[PDB]
Amino acid sequence: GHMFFLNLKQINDRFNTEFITKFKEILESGWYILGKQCEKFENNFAKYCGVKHCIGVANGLDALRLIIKAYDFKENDEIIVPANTYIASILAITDNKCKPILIEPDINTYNINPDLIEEKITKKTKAIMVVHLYGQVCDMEKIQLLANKYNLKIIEDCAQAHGAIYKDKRVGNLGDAAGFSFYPGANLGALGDAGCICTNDDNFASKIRALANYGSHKKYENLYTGLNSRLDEIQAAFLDIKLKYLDEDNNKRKNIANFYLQNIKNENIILPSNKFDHVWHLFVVKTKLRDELQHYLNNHDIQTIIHYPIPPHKQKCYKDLNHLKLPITENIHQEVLSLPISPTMKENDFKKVADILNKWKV
Amino acid sequence: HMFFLNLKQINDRFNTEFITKFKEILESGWYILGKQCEKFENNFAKYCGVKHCIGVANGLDALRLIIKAYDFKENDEIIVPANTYIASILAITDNKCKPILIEPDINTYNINPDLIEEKITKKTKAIMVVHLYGQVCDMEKIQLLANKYNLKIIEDCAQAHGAIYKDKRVGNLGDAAGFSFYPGANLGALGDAGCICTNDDNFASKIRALANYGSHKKYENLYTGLNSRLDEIQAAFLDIKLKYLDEDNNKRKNIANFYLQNIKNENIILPSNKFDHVWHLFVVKTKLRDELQHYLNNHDIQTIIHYPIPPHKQKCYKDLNHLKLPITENIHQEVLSLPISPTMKENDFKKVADILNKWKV
Ligand SMILES: Cc1ncc(COP(=O)(O)O)c(/C=N/[C@@H]2[C@@H](O)[C@@H](OP(=O)(O)OP(=O)(O)OC[C@H]3O[C@@H](n4cc(C)c(=O)[nH]c4=O)C[C@@H]3O)O[C@H](C)[C@H]2O)c1O
Ligand SMILES: Cc1ncc(COP(=O)(O)O)c(/C=N/[C@@H]2[C@@H](O)[C@@H](OP(=O)(O)OP(=O)(O)OC[C@H]3O[C@@H](n4cc(C)c(=O)[nH]c4=O)C[C@@H]3O)O[C@H](C)[C@H]2O)c1O
Ligand SMILES: [Cl-]
Ligand code: NA
Repeated sequence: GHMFFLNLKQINDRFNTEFITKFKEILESGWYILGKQCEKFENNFAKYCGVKHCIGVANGLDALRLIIKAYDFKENDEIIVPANTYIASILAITDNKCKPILIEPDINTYNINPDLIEEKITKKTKAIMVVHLYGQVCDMEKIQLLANKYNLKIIEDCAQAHGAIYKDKRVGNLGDAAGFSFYPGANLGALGDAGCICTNDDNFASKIRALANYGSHKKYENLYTGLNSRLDEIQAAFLDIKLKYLDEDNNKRKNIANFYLQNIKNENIILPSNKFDHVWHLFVVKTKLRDELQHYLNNHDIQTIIHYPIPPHKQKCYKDLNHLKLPITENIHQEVLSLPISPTMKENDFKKVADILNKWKV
Repeated sequence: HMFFLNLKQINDRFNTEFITKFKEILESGWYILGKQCEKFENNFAKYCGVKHCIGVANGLDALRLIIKAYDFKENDEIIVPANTYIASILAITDNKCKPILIEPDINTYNINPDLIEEKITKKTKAIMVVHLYGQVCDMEKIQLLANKYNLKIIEDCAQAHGAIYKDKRVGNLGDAAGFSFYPGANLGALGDAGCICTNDDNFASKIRALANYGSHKKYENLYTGLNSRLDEIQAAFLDIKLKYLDEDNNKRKNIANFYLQNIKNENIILPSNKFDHVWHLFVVKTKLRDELQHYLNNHDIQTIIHYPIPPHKQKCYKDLNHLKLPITENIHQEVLSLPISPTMKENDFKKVADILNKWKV
């Protein structure tokens, strides 16, 4: 009777018979890499997102690295990016020897404040990486206009936001290219590492396929210096099984999130009231007594994880960014904690979380 | 047709254990960095006779991460065979190091140790040896050069799982080793897979971190790392098959001996095994290579070339295209790989040799 932050066994148990059937199918095929399962999943995910092309790759960090690589930007080219995202977003930029330009989020969305972007555009700016953090779509309209004004690419980091909708389009189809994680804890999660890239652009999709296959378009030839970043047939099959339920799963997460938003009332806690569509990958509360809170919940047998306690600019791997004054970002990092949420989470369990938080006197 | 490498035949031996372990993983609810990875790494370490194994995502990553971990300066030089698979070279260029390409010995298909020293400079930091097609490289002189010049030895073991040199396995012949477990490798996964082996405690720890976003500890990033991990599922399939690896290699040894004792065609140069050879690939050499591939295909025998375009001649490496590497070039024009796999049937290998003997040009 410890309540786990995210019980993947529970989430995945509904599909066990299907997983096994597809695994046996793959065994029958004797094809485990770049086969029918990958094609099939790609086609179905591209349809889900409303895009022309989907390329399965190895994980969500590789998805962003590849996208950036394929644009073939110059050394020290600038990519604008929220300061409060998960570090992988920044790793993708610096791996490619681009310079990240870190922008404060809006305190009431946790996503990049669009009104703070233009002042930081320079003649070296080549792209804006938006991140739909925690499951909430970014307010894209201003960002798309800005990108057009200054001839910049929009790269969406969709790792946290599978299926969210801005006005008339899905996340994934709000920019020039989109990277997804299908890490097992994602809203659409694999049974292993996995990711993809989405795009409408024919040439970019062909370049990405090559770049993810050693740089080889054609057996024996390497047009580019590429890398090995592929989505295994088995993970593709698992993903495709689960994709048929993703809209349903997300709406169920919405139901749970709305219960929390409506039932948790504590002067010590700021709830993540959404300003745009939110698929609630993470249900993030904010409190001045965050470490006290995590211990309190642990004492009542409720497991929590912080997303996140150290922001990228303050990591030891980025000592050249440590000086940056980003107080909204820093404050968020000091105050946030994520509460358990999943599409299969039991009523007793979410009822318990709300009740226990309401009783909390700090 | 006869397939070049029939992975269904190779993997069928293990279906019931694969499905059992798959179900075990499902029951565990854990798919990344769990007990299956730990177990496989511990066993593969024991198998190579090394202290540490780090499961990573594929053989290129394995090499990229070893070089990344050394923290070489831009344009630092890495000595490497000119005739290896391009991924060996990609690992070096990805790290902004300069590949210094050395001709192989025609009698080994491996880097000629006698051609190394003359290419060492103040910028040389490493030698990447490749144990090509399954044969261990003649390390005696390479180790002496590495000691003399304070160079790292990086082994690319993607084609030579389990090969032996003196008292040691490939993987334990240098500072650090990368392996592929791509499904066609002598130990193959059902998906992309790799590992790194080393004896150095600090380096092993650094590699773990660098392959997990640069994080040693949850929430913290010491290094600007990558995501390159060996899935639980794959680790489990690997560990099931590892118990049969020496047996599988010996089955290859048998087929290669059949070929060697039975193919007698003046148009074909057969491979030799000067040192231990696990025969990942059984590479013949002819001036009429395209002709032979087509002839074999007419006779329902599938073959692949390893390889027909060398790294320096590739479009991606335009700045290398002018390099004069005639031994490597001639090998690329003339080599063809024959079907060999541990489960290959007697009638199939007999047919390959009979058909080669009948090739009359
Ligand atoms: C904005 C953004 N961009 C790019 C990326 C990069 O994508 P990637 O390369 O695919 O990681 C991320 C990754 N983002 C996530 C990141 O948010 C973080 O998430 P986390 O919630 O801290 O992850 P976790 O604690 O490992 O797992 C969450 C829960 O799930 C349980 N679990 C987990 C596993 C693996 C299991 O097998 N069984 C379980 O029961 C344990 C936990 O309760 O770390 C991950 C490793 C990244 O993939 C991102 O947020
Ligand atoms: C020295 C050296 N260093 C680093 C590396 C990099 O390692 P990596 O990143 O793990 O690839 C290699 C890779 N080396 C190999 C390289 O030699 C080459 O091998 P190849 O024999 O041309 O490979 P292939 O034709 O894709 O597969 C071989 C046969 O297996 C059949 N098959 C294959 C698959 C995937 C399947 O699912 N089912 C099948 O039935 C088809 C073919 O008949 O290309 C591969 C992609 C690399 O992993 C190397 O040789
Ligand atoms: Cl004929
Ligand atoms: Na993988």
